[PDB]
Amino acid sequence: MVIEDFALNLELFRLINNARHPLLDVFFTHFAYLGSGYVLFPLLIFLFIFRKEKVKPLILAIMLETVLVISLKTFFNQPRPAILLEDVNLLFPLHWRSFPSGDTAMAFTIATVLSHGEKLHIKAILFLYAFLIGYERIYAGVHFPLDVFVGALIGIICGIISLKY
Repeated sequence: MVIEDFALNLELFRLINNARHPLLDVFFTHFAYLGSGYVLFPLLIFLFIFRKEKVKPLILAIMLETVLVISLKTFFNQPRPAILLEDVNLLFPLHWRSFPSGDTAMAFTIATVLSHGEKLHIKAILFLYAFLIGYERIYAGVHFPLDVFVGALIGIICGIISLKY
């Protein structure tokens, strides 16, 4: 069962993965680090200093999304675009566990928990960051639009669930 092989998913991927430029390649390569788990420890330390009330919600939300993301990654074991499709523009050598996008889920988890109760321009900054991570995964050729949409969905839900608890 390959859930990534429907017309809307493949046509959307081609539109993003083919609209390229060397400056986009550099920007998204530099930007990808902000969607990895390597920002979590630096971020949590700064939260502990300036926004300690957000530390516990973010930790619980990241735990929720991480468990949910690795579970779906293991059960579905979907191929990434470099395996399913031909002539994929690849920025990172990733091939498997496509569904869903963990970087997108974490980024939307960060944006959901940290936007709560904050000024409007802070919400726009965080959710533009989350959007660019999701766009970066498709531009890098390592994810399908289905992976980043569900990943974003997981991140938003787990962030909201954590804020309520």
